[PDB]
Amino acid sequence: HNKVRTCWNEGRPALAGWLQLPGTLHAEALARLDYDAVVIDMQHSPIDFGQVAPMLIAIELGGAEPFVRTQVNDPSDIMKLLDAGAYGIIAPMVNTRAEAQTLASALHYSPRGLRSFGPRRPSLRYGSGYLAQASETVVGLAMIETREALANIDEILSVDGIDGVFIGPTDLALDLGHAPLVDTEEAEVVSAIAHVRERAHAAGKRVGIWCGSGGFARVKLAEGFDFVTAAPDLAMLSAAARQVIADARAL
Amino acid sequence: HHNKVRTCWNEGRPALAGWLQLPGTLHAEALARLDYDAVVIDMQHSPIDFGQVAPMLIAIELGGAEPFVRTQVNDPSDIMKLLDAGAYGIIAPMVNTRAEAQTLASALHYSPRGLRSFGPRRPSLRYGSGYLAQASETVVGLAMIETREALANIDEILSVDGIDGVFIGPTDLALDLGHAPLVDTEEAEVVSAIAHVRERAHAAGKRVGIWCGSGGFARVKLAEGFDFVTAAPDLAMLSAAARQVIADARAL
Amino acid sequence: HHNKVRTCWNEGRPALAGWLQLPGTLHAEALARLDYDAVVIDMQHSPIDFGQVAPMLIAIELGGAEPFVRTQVNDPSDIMKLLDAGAYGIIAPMVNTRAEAQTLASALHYSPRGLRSFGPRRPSLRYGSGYLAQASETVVGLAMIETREALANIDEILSVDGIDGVFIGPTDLALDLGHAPLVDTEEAEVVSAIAHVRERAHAAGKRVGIWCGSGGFARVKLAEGFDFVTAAPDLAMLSAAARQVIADARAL
Amino acid sequence: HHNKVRTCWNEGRPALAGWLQLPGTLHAEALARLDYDAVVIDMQHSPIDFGQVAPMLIAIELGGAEPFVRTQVNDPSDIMKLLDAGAYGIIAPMVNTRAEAQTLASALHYSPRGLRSFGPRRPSLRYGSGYLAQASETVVGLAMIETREALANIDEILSVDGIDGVFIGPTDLALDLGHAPLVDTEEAEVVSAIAHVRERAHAAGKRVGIWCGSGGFARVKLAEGFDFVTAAPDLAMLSAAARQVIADARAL
Amino acid sequence: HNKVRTCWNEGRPALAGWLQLPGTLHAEALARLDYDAVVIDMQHSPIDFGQVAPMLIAIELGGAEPFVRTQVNDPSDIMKLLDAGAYGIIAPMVNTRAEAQTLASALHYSPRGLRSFGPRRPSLRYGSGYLAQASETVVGLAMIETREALANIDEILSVDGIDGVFIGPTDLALDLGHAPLVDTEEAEVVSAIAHVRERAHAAGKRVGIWCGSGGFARVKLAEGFDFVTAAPDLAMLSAAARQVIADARAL
Amino acid sequence: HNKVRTCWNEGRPALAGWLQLPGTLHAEALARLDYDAVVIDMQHSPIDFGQVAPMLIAIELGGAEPFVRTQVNDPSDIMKLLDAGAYGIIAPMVNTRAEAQTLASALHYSPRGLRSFGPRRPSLRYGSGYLAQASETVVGLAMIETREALANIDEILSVDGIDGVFIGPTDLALDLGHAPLVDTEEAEVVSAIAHVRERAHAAGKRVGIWCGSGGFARVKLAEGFDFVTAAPDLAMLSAAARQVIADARAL
Ligand SMILES: [K+]
Ligand SMILES: [K+]
Ligand SMILES: [K+]
Ligand SMILES: [K+]
Ligand SMILES: [K+]
Ligand SMILES: [K+]
Ligand SMILES: [Mg+2]
Ligand SMILES: [Mg+2]
Ligand SMILES: [Mg+2]
Ligand SMILES: [Mg+2]
Ligand SMILES: [Mg+2]
Ligand SMILES: [Mg+2]
Repeated sequence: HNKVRTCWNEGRPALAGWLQLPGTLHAEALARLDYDAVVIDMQHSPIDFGQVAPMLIAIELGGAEPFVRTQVNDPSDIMKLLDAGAYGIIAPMVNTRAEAQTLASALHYSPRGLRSFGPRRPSLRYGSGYLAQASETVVGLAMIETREALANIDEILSVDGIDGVFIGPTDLALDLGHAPLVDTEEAEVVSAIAHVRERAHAAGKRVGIWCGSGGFARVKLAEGFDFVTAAPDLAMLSAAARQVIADARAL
Repeated sequence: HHNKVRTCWNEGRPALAGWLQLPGTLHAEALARLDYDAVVIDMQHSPIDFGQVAPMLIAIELGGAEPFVRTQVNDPSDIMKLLDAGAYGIIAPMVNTRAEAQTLASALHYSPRGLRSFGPRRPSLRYGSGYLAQASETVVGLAMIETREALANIDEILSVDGIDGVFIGPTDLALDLGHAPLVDTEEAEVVSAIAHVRERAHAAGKRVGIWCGSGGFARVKLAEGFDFVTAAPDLAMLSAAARQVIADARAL
Repeated sequence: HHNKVRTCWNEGRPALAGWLQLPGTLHAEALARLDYDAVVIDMQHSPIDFGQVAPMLIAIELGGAEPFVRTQVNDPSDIMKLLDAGAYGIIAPMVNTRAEAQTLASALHYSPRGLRSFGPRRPSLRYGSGYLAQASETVVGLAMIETREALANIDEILSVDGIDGVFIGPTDLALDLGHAPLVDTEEAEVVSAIAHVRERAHAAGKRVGIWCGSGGFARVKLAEGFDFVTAAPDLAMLSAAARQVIADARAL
Repeated sequence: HHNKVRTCWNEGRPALAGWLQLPGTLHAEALARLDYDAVVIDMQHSPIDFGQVAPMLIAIELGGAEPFVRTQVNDPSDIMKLLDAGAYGIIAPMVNTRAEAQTLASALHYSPRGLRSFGPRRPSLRYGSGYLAQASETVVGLAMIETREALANIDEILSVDGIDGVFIGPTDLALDLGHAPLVDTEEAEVVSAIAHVRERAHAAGKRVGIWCGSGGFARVKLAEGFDFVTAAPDLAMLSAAARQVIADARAL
Repeated sequence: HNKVRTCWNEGRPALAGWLQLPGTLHAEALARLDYDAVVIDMQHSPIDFGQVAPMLIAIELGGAEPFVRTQVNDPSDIMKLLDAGAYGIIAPMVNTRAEAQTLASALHYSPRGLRSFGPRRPSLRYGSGYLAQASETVVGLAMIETREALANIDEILSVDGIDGVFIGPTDLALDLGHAPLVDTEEAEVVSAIAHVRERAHAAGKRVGIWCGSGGFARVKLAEGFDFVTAAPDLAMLSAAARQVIADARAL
Repeated sequence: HNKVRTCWNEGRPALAGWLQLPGTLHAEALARLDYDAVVIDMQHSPIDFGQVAPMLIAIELGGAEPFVRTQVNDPSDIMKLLDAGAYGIIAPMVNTRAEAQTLASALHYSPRGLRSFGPRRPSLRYGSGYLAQASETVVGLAMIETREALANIDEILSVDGIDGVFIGPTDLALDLGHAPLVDTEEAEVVSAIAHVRERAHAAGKRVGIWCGSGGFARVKLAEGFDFVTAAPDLAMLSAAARQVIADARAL
């Protein structure tokens, strides 16, 4: 019933949207497109809890799995989102095994984790048998965005209770001393990205990546990424508007 | 210290404006910073209420376009509250008669020209001490022409001194004339009606605006001499962009 | 891809609906998931404004009931904005005359049947490409009967083709007829008036709905042949539940 | 269990009220705790919408002043929704004729005295079981006098039984009479008009209120026998205070 | 003037409501019933700071003491709630003495704690003499919800500056390997609950518990609990609606 | 382009407003007065992220630099505010060198700090060359509010990446065992304030202070403070209303 986990169990990757603009209308509209999930970015956006909550509902209604890229790897924040019906969590700046364990701790009820019990919205979706299936209903990915996370990749990938990792390639490029360019060709960054993917797959884990274009996303899917996001709502909208203006003004 | 759309017109040039149906300030500012002279916030065919429009007006102004609003109804008190919150252009629906156009005009001007109530919370901050002496010029007012009746009454509507002109809604006009509600309709009867409105507006010395769903249609409308052209709704542009990103991502 | 209330009616069955005066999405979804065919959001006798109703409509739809709204006033532009936000049933207050019923009908249907403005942001997402061809059937419209005058004019109100029928508000009817504003009033004159409205509605081939404050009163109204029965307000049910929990907790 | 303004009047004393154009509950409560009998929330010349006014009413009540609202328009349904949200005084704009005053009165009283719709969500909590039997007395209603026409029609407006009296807006009156829209205007023709309204109100046994922009002007209006005096807007007081703090901070 | 502390000082327990639904109208309505306090749940609900703030006002107006069960035992979050007029704090997942000390630190101004000074709403309620009485105006309870908290109960109860503990019995049952059933009869959970109560009372501290029914709440009051909550708004409303539907449909 | 840094570079202090009331209208109105910056207080106020976000826009439009005094010295909170267009950060309760380093870490992109990249609003203000100038576009001040911070002042002032310190004199007075009086004359508090200023200036750093009146602010400017705030909106408004009432009532 988690649409991303269904993709994976059926041998296919998932393609997901990425929202930095608050509100329910575009969230539902994009969810109804051929995205398997839609990620709401609570880090690099003005989207707070009050605004994310109805967006989760709208995405679920539209027929994509609602995901959140959180502001921080904080257990209580993550738990509140889970209980509000976030069914995927992408936690930024997971740099060590212990930080990955902190992420895992939030995603599972005791004995596997320490998630606090009060599943307001998942109990409506899944019913009274939710507890037994709860861990499978949520996808959890630790972000790999720093030199330190790269160095600790195998120790992060060893953590039970996380599905895998999600590469933040602009932050990773910046931490490597390069420009935080979307969809970069910088050879060292491209190499590090491929390394993380290879390590994740060798560990039997999933790997995702953030993309700024459909063409780059196609390549990432071909390279074997399990979870590919493309492209941020604001960037797509701004580019579309610039083109409309150029067309109208005959430029 | 000038309405950017009126400045376009004073230079003999049209204005090009954006069109928002998505609430929020971030895309509003981002689009205002583009080569749009104005950005219209649609409070009719959207979920944008007053609470959400208010910060959007601020964001558009900061971004450097003139904040406009297409209201849900031609109601004087709603329009006045928007003016005092820093809407500097008003596009009012269902202006089908001279009297309805007079009702629009009444809201846009202080006495004796109109009956606008006094308390210009935000325009006084933008324009400072010089505001009241130029208040009417700081606002653009356009009556929507979107029905058979408005088309029949176009000359009487255009005779109303206190409106800058009219704003055509082609899809609703098409639907009210018995045709499909197409985006950027080119239904022959609708095309003729639109051409008639443009001709009558310029005969009357008034401005004529038109809603567009694409850059290409906007280009034609600008070439046809329209004074105010909107293109294209944020939601439509975003949905089409996402559909294309998906198609490219999933391509062989 | 169907209005759940109209489906009930097409099967010769009544619809039972919830009634919300508390803003927020969580109880809206929870109650929609119960054996309610619709959930009405009361925008009149509540603090629920447009900003708060919008996400509630989404939550009710997700929960699997038809989202309805009892508006604060029979105003076409307010009603249209709700339709485009995904309200699929409208209950409009103070429909006291045929002309007021025509005003309600005008908002619910695209031309030529009505004058509904085009921009179906959310219904187009729910219904997809097939929307416009079935748009009128996707919405239920009920005129409230809550005054002496509406009672006198019931046949003229029911003659309006573009409304599904009427919705009785017994407490306001009682108050306007000179009686106490009781929840689930059984004041003899009010009982007779309500029976008259039901008979006239069915004589006219129209639907008749009624607001209820309890499950027991709703059961009787269903047995009397009402087509749409609401029971009972979230706030009233919650307050009564809490009072009983307290009494049980503090008992000897 | 009493309207604090009506209690002032029953003691033969005027009421002094605050005036808020800034949304939010914290200053609303803080100002209500001062020696104001009421605090008026301005929903016209402010960005305060229903969503934001609702918690402010609660905060003012907690602070110990009577919550009042100056509405954006004299619309019965808007007024009723505010009453049911715990507005206990209504100041309605643009009451220019007897019929408009009757429209205000209609919203403030249950049948048979008016047509107020029944569902007193918050007044029932404040007043308890005794509410309905005293409902009309719990609310104060004032028709705004802010135009030449209202001035001409003052006696007919004051003849309407279901309003407590009138509320003068001097700046708008000045502007509509052809003068500058000054805060606390003392333009001779305006001064005479205001004196006339006060005299006619007391001749009719009605209450007369007036908006003030300063404590000094309010003091004079109280001395002239006004029954309800507001002073001064939160925004204006705050901006002037900040300007003076800056001047003191930057002084030699 | 804190209505719960008045109950206690007068030899009686307090009975409190429990809100998971945001908004002011039911909050005031329930506060006007015979509840001494109303707890707003910011953990297992969609209630964020923006929505809790007016609810505190509404509860105070209705004549109950406004309490908050916070999302997390975080000092700065708690301080902001205190300054917004939360007059009771129930902090989840207090598992160690040090965590209880962190809770206490937020509830008292220096020298007793480190609460930052800027009491926007308490200064309106209490006036300029607020500082001298501030500690008494707030009730603070550490939640006992885990095996670890049970094990550390005496060390938690030793912390000056907290009034006592509040049992979270569904989380406690789950952490003990049982079902997170409301008002459970499971013998080990029932025993652990009684143990915490006994230890708290022996330490001269207060003990509260969360309940899902009036009948269970009656028993808890009889057993000597000082602070008893019953029952969550959403659960009461859902149950009421199900009964109305069954009655209407003749089922 | 940061108006405060321009003041400093031009040899003048900055005078700033201080908002505890949410909303955009007074924020813009005060920004248009002769304030160089306006600080939004997210600690001792009901202002959450959802309400601060439009206020930043309004202050920038009005022509003052938007600053925020955060609820807590938390890196991810600070980063989200920076990306929403907060161009000054005042972080409360910075008591140790390590806490000051945590503040600095949030204010600078790698390699100087660890700020995560996604500058939604600064990229609109500054354009694609933002990264190279990003550190200069933001002013960062650590608050000195406790005996511990006083004791550690030189170690705090040694931290690269913070501009200096901001004295919270009411909390400081309280932590010293005195009354939390605004603009206090208490000799020990006055001495400690002067000490912090002197140490900051000797270290080549900036020093700010919170004031409750224009007269005290004038003295602070004369004493050499680089960043002086005066006075809180709510306090100014309440005092103004009391005076209007006294005038009206002839008292
Ligand atoms: K989909
Ligand atoms: K522009
Ligand atoms: K259902
Ligand atoms: K008072
Ligand atoms: K009570
Ligand atoms: K300035
Ligand atoms: Mg990143
Ligand atoms: Mg006026
Ligand atoms: Mg239209
Ligand atoms: Mg009614
Ligand atoms: Mg728990
Ligand atoms: Mg401090």
